[PDB]
Amino acid sequence: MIRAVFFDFVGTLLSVEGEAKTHLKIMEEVLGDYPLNPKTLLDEYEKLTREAFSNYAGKPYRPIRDIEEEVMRKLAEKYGFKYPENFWEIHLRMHQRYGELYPEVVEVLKSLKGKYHVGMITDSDTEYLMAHLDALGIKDLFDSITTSEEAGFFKPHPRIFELALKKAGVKGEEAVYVGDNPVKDCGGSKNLGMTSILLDRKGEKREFWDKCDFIVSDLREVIKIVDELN
Repeated sequence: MIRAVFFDFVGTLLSVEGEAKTHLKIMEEVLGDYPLNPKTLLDEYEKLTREAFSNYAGKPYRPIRDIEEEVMRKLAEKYGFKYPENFWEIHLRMHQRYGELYPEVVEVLKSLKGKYHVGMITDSDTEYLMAHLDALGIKDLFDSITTSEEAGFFKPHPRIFELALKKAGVKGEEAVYVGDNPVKDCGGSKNLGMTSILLDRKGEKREFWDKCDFIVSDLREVIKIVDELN
């Protein structure tokens, strides 16, 4: 029987369309009147941070702040604008103000609360994450929140999942993990015996659906799956 349901954060609860908008605001703030197209800078930032995170998958933890600052310093040098020294402060500020959760998130977390342990498992810098979840108003909807900084490794390393399972007092087989990346999320959670649910809102990752136990396009499908398993 499933006694716990765990969720990834960015791309699973936090809207992808919303972070794009948030990220565009950060770029515009960074640039000011500098004659570089902010959308061009955004596109470059996304790509370079995506590639950087990629190298760290499954490896010991390194502050995400450090990895993103590295990229931004490289881009300022590349385009000739000055790297803002308070970049990370800017980064947090924009996230708190323009972040948007997918429409059904609160409904789903609230419905599972009480029946199941509701947790979050995410590759994140802990302090920043807490400030971010607070601004979004959901920090308190979780029974546990586990980060790569706590575990000391990035998904799909098993230690991050093990720590989340231990905080909740459940074995892997009694837990579900909901994420949006088939290999890091479904692949990583499966190593602990957990049941994986892939969130693919636009059906864009069919090539990898076979890596996951279940695929959903809306988070409200999660409680139906849990009842069905129980």
